[PDB]
Amino acid sequence: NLQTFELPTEVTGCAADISLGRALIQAWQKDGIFQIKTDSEQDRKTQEAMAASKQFCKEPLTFKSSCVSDLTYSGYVASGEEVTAGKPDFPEIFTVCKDLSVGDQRVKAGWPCHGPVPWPNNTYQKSMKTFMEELGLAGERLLKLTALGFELPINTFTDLTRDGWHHMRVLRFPPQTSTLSRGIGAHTDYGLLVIAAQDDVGGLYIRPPVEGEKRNRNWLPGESSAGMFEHDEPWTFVTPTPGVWTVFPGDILQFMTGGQLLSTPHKVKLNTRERFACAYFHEPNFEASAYPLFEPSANERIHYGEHFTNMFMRCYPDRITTQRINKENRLAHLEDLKKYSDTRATG
Ligand SMILES: NC(=[NH2+])NCCC[C@H](N)C(N)=O
Ligand SMILES: O=C(O)CCC(=O)C(=O)O
Ligand SMILES: [Mn+2]
Repeated sequence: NLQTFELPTEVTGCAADISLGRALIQAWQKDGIFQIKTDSEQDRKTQEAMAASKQFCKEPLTFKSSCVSDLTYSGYVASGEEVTAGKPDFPEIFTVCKDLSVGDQRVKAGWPCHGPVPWPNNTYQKSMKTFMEELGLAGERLLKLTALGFELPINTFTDLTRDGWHHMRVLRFPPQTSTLSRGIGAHTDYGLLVIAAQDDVGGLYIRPPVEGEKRNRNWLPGESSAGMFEHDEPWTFVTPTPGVWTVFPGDILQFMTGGQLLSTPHKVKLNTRERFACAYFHEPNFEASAYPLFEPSANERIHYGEHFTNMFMRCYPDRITTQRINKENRLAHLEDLKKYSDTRATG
């Protein structure tokens, strides 16, 4: 039975906010996840996104597959195209990353992963942008509350999310048609928070913290979390519930908190009906470096954009986006922009 919280519209640092932050942390530490109650506008925007997704997925595969970019990972992923732990995943996906035209300086400079979303049409665009604006407001509330719960300055995490690399996976899982029930293999997501919505069908499972269990640090190339614990209990079924979004930590929160929070492992099983879901990632700025909050003498850092880029390359080894990164050596520029950027987001 997951906890459900209603968040205040604004987080100011009053005693109630600090208390709520404590409760959110405790719920993550016990269950790995909690629910936040949605209001009528949050719910309306969620349902309109789900409807736009259903309409897009009915389009011919050739059209859907045309919604791709060799500059950004935004756009369509066919069923069986994404790889997790060396195995194909089943959903068809539309990924929405920061929507930057070729007029944006970062795109002109060839920064990896920067470019325009290949929207299927302008009504889908509007529905997703409106939904993501609402999701971002919730992400910011959550980050202020989390800082307060850890007795940190209220802006500790939001100082890293200005022009944050927020993105979303808009998913349709097919019904199970073969002996394979795997929708998406076990994995952790990459940023600060994951805020997710699902329809009535059901299929998401999450792994709570387990006392004494070692957790891989998925930001390290020798400790990928993909596939870990796939067939070992415990896995908590996330029961579809009207009027909520779920929230769990990603890799950056695990790193920054030194494991006081864990990036929640999760997986999806195919059901007897198709299943629509949306997973939103509230992320640092592409140029931000995460740091350990509770060990100021520690030298380890995560350059967020580098983590994102490495992850998407491992998800999509053969996508035109990955090919162009390799061809133009755009990972090198990612090392360069660490020291010669002009965006003023850092330094
Ligand atoms: N958040 C994503 N882009 N994908 C989530 C699934 C796991 C991913 N294929 C992996 N190997 O980490
Ligand atoms: O299908 C879901 O409910 C979550 C999917 C997910 O974890 C992802 O797309 O990263
Ligand atoms: Mn995920």
